[PDB]
Amino acid sequence: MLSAFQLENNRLTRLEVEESQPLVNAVWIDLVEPDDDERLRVQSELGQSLATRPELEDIEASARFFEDDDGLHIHSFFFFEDAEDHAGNSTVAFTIRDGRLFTLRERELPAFRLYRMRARSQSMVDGNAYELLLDLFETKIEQLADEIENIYSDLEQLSRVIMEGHQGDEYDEALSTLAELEDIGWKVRLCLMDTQRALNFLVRKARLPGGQLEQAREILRDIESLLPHNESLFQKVNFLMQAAMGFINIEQNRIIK
Amino acid sequence: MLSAFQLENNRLTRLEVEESQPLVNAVWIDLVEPDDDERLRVQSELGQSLATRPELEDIEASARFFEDDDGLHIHSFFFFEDAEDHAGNSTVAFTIRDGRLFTLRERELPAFRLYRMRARSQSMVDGNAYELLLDLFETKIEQLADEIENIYSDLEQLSRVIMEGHQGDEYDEALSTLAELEDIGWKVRLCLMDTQRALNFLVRKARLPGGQLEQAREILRDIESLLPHNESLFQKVNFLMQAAMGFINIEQNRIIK
Amino acid sequence: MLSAFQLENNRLTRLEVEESQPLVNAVWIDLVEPDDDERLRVQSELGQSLATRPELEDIEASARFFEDDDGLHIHSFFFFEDAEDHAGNSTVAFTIRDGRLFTLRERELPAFRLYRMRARSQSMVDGNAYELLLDLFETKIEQLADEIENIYSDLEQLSRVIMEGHQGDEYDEALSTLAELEDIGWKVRLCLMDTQRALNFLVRKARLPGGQLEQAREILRDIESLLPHNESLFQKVNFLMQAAMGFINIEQNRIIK
Amino acid sequence: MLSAFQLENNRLTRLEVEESQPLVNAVWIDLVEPDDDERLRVQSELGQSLATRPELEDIEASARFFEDDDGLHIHSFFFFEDAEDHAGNSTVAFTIRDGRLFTLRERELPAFRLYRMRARSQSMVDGNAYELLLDLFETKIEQLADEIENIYSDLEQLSRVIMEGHQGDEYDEALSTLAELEDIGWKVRLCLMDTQRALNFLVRKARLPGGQLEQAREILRDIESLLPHNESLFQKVNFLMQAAMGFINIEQNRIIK
Amino acid sequence: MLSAFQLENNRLTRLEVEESQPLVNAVWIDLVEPDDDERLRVQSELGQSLATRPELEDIEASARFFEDDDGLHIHSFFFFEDAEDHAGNSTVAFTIRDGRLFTLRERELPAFRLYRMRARSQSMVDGNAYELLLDLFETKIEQLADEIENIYSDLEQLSRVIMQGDEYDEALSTLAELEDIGWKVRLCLMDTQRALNFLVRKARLPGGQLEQAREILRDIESLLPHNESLFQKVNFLMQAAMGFINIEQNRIIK
Ligand SMILES: [Mg+2]
Ligand SMILES: [Mg+2]
Ligand SMILES: [Mg+2]
Ligand SMILES: [Mg+2]
Ligand SMILES: [Mg+2]
Ligand SMILES: [Mg+2]
Repeated sequence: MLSAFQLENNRLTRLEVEESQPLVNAVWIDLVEPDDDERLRVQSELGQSLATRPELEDIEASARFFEDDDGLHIHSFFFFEDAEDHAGNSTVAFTIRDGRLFTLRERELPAFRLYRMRARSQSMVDGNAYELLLDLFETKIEQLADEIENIYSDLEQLSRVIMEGHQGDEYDEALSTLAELEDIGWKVRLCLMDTQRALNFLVRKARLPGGQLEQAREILRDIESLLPHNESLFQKVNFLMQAAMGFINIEQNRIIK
Repeated sequence: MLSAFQLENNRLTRLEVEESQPLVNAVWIDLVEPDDDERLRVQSELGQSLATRPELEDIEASARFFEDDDGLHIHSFFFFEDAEDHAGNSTVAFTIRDGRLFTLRERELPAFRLYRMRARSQSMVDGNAYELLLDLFETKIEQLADEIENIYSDLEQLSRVIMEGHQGDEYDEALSTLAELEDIGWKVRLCLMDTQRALNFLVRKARLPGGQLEQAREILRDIESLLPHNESLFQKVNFLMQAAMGFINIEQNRIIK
Repeated sequence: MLSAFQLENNRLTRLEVEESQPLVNAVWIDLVEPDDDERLRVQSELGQSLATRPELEDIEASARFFEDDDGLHIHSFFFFEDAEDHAGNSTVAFTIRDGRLFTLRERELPAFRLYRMRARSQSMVDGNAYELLLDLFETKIEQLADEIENIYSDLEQLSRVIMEGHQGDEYDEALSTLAELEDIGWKVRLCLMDTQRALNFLVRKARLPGGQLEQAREILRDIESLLPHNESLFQKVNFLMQAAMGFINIEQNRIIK
Repeated sequence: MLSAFQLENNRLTRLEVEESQPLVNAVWIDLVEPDDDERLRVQSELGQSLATRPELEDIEASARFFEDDDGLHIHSFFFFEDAEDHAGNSTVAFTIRDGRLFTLRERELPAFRLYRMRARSQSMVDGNAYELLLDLFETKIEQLADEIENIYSDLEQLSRVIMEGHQGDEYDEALSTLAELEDIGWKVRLCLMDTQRALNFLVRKARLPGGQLEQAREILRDIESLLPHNESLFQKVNFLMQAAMGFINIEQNRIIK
Repeated sequence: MLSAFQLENNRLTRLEVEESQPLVNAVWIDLVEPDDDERLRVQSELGQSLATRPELEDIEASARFFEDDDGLHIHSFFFFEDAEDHAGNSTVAFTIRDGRLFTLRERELPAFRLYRMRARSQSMVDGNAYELLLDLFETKIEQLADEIENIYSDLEQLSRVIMQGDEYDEALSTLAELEDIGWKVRLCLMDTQRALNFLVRKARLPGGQLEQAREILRDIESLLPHNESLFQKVNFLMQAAMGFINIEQNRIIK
């Protein structure tokens, strides 16, 4: 799946690619699960080699944040929910070269789907690959903050089930919920920590235009403010786990009598 | 619910608003669950758009602490107890523009009720929106310190109940109490951490008059001194939880014999 | 209970007060649970208002370490054991004004009782309110170190009971002891952390004579050296708790067979 | 087992040693479980004493990272899996002297086997003992990152077994798996922490050619980026352990009824 | 028990003290559980008052690392095993005054026995009280590292045991014994670290000694993390075992 976009008065406009062949006009090429036809197309029409599937699995800093003849690379985790409502992080490879952004990903993602909806009716400022990459990160952070906001309200409800329920039915269900919330928080944190590394890397490496620099700093400031929330949930979740076991042991004593 | 206040020799005096229409004389406009009539009134009489309900839910730094054409914004958690004695944090949107403070909130709050009682018979110093915002924060911290002081004495009593035990139904009751105290501490900490971000933001952003700057620093110094107390209570609470489970297991062994 | 002391060749000498009325000659006035007669006496004979009972309950920094027209104030936790051998921390309000020290406290305290015994036959160096305040702190630290030393030996003995006992009688008793030791350590730590704040405050605030400054630094160095011991005991205590539960579960399995 | 290598246009080429005796041409001598014949050979043909078996067991810094008349020594843990699929760390003694690298090890190791396979068809840059040592470390890190990547996917699967399963068969198996994953992470961390010390030592000690210095820094940057992942897995593992016990206690209550 | 040593070409040689009375020639006086005769002897023959029994119990920095008219004092924990193989830390009072080292201790200790064995047949470098004190510390650290090395291999074996029986009472006991050793090893390290930081700032240590002290500090910095790593493992194993016991209990009930 190849989509391509070009700039028209600081507005991202979707190029037609199946028909209008010239990719050279694009500022952003976005690949989703691309076949070897789409990869070869990008290879010949632009200069661009793209990361292979197994190289997006690598977690080492030097494998994720680096510069080479193929440009500036940032591999970042993006958060999503699979078909059965289970959280995950999918790695996305960002590459910037000759003022163009390339995004390569294994799947559809809510930050991208959201950015693209908005991009249809919203001007960029400086209008360049770096602003665009940071815009995708801004959107990612906005969505992680929503996730956290939801863990809070779910944990609030679940806290009351744990104080007020005693049946076994309500309690199997409670530990499962707790475990699902821990997992989301955990994945959210991986997502934040990685974005944070990525942004620190760019601040030191790219000659980011000054408008971009402030933007990146704003994003770093948001991450600094969400991480503590993450840690706060893990304390609550662990405490609730402990309390439940307490209630189960008390119940068991009742039963034995 | 719209209340408005004005200054008379550095004393906050309540304006009559249902009758005396001129709001322009007010230094502080305080809205509680305002209908669209009250919002429109503020909009036309002063320049002021106010945050919507869903924007007070956003927890990201950039959504809470920011400057724009509508002024300087600080969204801060305030602590309260709902009808059934369950702790919570309610977000309050502070806005300062043209030397006036606007507070927008979802509910009545004890810090506000307390500040207002005192404001009746107590002079301000410099007499301005920034002092006023910091006064509300001073008051908030004073109350969070009281909360913590109370968790201490409650935990002290509950500690003794747990050493006797010697179980039914003194022990169901003991874990419930523990769990209520953990939750208050937890919510107190969120409240402190957020006030701390807000105050760090203001120290860097507003041209705070020097009298205000010291005031802000004093409040930050207090938060620095309360956070450790918070962390201390979690250690105790977690240990007590562990001990109780110990006593329950010992009891269970007795029963089985 | 009002006692007063005066200096005679750098020696603190108890000046009889029921008879010899002139309090002006005293360097140190020490009140324990003073009635309104003793408070009024200090108020009229010296310039001195004294903190009320509820103000000694406040735990925020600005309520404990501050300067005002009534002088320099330090409120510090002191460690003690109540009638039923339960550890506690009692707040003592220190005030220095016009070269005189005022101590106000709710109860007898072992540091004070000890300092006073020694003061009968021991010269001070510079002979002033600040030295005197730091001497009381030195004594406090000496006693907290003794507490910790004792938690170690008690925990050593209890460690052996936990490996070698199996009866239920010996194990109720073991968890209780553990819980008692955790509580002492916990209260010791609060006592240290607070003294540490107090001393940091003085180092920056009072024009401490240079002999006093070194003294304060020595005390801070001691606290830096006791805090780690405190943290070490919590690890042990927690581990022992876990082991005991292990033994109880093993025992329970034996019983069921 | 003695292997030796020499440089030919920055390409490591395996010398024949059973036949072609001259070892003086080698840049790298690699010993695996060497007999006293192979040790004596290295001793006489080059100047080189080699660490004894018990000296590779010493874990203090001064025993692992040091310079002496026999050259520059680095003893580093390398990760492996024994015959029964149990993780372990084997110490390898690196020595550099007169532009030659000596590696002494107790066993075959996957980093070495991998480096050697690649070395057959891949040019070095500067072509020296220090580059070579850092290449082996680069390889080691690449493999530790693979390990961590695998703990993640295994923990992902195991997380779902723990939420969905009730049978005892699936749960014995689940704790065992958890315990195996904890042990790998644990050993991976020891391996990283030690490599980190080693590289910090070299950065301060060897006159590393500038191309090597950047290489070492790149490796340090990767370790800084993997350690947090390690800590993240322990939190998950510990939580899952707790949850499982919860489910077992719930099951036990069912059984008793 | 009074032993005394003197220097002969940078070699520590044991003086005869029951017979050859002159103590003034000694560089190192080592007392173990000394009676008031041996204390008075040191008091009169040299200038030296020695710490009392209860003052070696004090754990406050100011009670352990300090300078006064009786010289430079360092009280440090040393690791040992009592008669029933139970780990402990015994405080040793080091005092340096007029180029002489005094050690006062409650008991025999393996670092001291080891140092003395070696001191027979091994030259010192600069040959002074400060080198001698640091040599005793070097030896102490060498032994703590051995302890940790052993907790590792024991924990490795015990890990496998933990993956019906009488084997499980035994396993928790072993775990608890290993936790205790690690714990005591840490106390020993943390204290030595405080002592060495104190000396670096306080004594006019000759430059050869300064590097020596820094080497020792570097070793401690490298052992402490190992200590913390073992507690994580030990705590986890404890948790796992309880898991297995609960699973077993469920089997039984069925
Ligand atoms: Mg890889
Ligand atoms: Mg949102
Ligand atoms: Mg636990
Ligand atoms: Mg208060
Ligand atoms: Mg050794
Ligand atoms: Mg003492």
